[PDB]
Amino acid sequence: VEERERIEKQLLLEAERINEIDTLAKAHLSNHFNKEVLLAKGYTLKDIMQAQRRELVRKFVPIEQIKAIAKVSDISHIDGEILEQLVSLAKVNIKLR
Amino acid sequence: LSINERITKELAEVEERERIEKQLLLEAERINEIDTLAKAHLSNHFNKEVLLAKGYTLKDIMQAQRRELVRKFVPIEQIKAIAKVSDISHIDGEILEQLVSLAKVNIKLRK
Amino acid sequence: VEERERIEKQLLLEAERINEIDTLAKAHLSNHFNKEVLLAKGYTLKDIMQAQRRELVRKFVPIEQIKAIAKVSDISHIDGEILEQLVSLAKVNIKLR
Amino acid sequence: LSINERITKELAEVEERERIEKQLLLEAERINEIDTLAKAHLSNHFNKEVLLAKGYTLKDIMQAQRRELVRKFVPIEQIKAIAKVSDISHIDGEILEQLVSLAKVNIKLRK
Amino acid sequence: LSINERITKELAEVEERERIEKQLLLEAERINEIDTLAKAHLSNHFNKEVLLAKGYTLKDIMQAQRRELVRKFVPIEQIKAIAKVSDISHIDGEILEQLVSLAKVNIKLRK
Amino acid sequence: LSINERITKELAEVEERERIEKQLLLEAERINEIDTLAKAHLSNHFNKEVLLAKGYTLKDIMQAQRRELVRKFVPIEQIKAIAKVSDISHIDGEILEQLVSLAKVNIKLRK
Repeated sequence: VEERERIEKQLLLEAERINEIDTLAKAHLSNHFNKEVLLAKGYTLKDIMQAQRRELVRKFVPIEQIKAIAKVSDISHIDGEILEQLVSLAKVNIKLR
Repeated sequence: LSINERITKELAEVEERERIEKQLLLEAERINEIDTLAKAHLSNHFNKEVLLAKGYTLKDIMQAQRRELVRKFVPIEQIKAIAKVSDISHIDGEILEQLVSLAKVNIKLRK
Repeated sequence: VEERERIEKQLLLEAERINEIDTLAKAHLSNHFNKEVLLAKGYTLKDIMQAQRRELVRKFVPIEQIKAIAKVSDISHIDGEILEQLVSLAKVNIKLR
Repeated sequence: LSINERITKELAEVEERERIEKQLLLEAERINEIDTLAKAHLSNHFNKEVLLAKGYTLKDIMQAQRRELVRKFVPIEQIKAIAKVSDISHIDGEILEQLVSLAKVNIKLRK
Repeated sequence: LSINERITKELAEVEERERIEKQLLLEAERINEIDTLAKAHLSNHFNKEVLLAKGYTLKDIMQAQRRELVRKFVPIEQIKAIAKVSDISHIDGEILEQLVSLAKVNIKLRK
Repeated sequence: LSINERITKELAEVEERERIEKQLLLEAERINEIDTLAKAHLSNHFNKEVLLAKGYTLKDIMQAQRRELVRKFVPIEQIKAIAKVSDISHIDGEILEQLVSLAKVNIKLRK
């Protein structure tokens, strides 16, 4: 049952990450990308989170840094470790902002 | 071995040689970019001649210049974000390539 | 895989040599012998590099050294490490120039 | 032709061997300098003549003279710190060259 | 693979791990010596905390402290004759170990 | 054998003797060129008479004269471009021929 306990630990970790991302995105980007309206438009939870992350990058991380770390100007398909780097860069930019 | 096999082998060999040629051009461009960045933004102590005299491989010279450019231009929080850590002691590689693209971005915005 | 690693090392070495040759040839000879226009005219990369080297010899290395060290006045067919000697002499000439 | 340039490479390698001959000559000069150090700072019993009579190789004579000079001039604290060990009996080599350099410095400052 | 081969492989593995452990302990003691020398003989501005904040590797901190200690204690003639040059900026290594040993005994004789 | 075997043998023997004669003429021209160069550009102490009295082979005389001519005319900026090191004390052959050709060019442009 400790396997399920650790699974629940990881669930709590990603839930906290999602909550933090949503809380900062609501105050930073817009309310058009709210979880409720995105779900109504028909996007899965992970798709909503990654779209919010990409918007956070496009807001805080300027497009030059975007293409610098993402190695491609379009964040449409860079998702993964590069996307995590970019969202941490967005966190850094808002920290220094 | 029929004619279709002969032609496809010949074209595959030609395309492989052309791809190797493109790789040579890309590596030449990388060398030019590293030399220009080292001459423009980094100190004379990190020159290829003195590094080779100290006994470092060419790739080691490239990654050392890249790391110095990242530390000079890329702020430490940006490093903690992209590299996911502060220390660039062993971060050399494609993450370092992203970080040096960031360094060139920083010099473009700094000019 | 270390065989392919050393092959890539040799690729890097020749790429660096091509870089040095190009960075001096563009500023020394002309824009007519640019890599793009030569490729459009239809010359392979090795042919382009050897033609540029021969032009470098014809610009810096004097004809007496061409007909004495390389034994032929025409650099059209002398290619090899004799061409290496000629381009080294051209490097010395441009260094003293 | 290809033969001309390959023979050029051959004689360039001969030229490198000539440089090896020069560095051999430089090593011989270092040998005579160590001999002068041994005469100036060590007992007559450690002379090359008596050591050869006892039957020791020339390199053995040089390393014995170097070890004795290090023990005489370089204090044992530096000796221990440098060799990472107190004993010099198995420290012949580049570390020994560094130690005899330190001994030369010690006699220079002593004078 | 016979019994003797098994025993020799096991013994070699054990000895290798023991040597690695000894190397770790030696690095520990080296970190000690750098820390104590920096605290006792060098200014607060060269502390590991502030140097790491400025963004220097641990090895860079160690060699910088060593070079500063050598300049502070070891005289310039001694430097010029040990390292064969006045500048210590490119003498990190075994010769740096020699200069820092000379400083270590210099402070002992100063006391 | 049919007569065609000698139609090639008879001609081969004559051609071999003709090539040997041409080689003898080439050697004579080489000796004449060495004599002229030694008389014109090198000191009297390097004359064939005094060198033979000191007991050196004719080929040794030729290579010594060539080496002295190379050192006198060809500067190090080409000696290290062809032989790759400055001195040619033990170096002669194809690089020596290239260097004496370069020295002939050098004296021609000097005049």
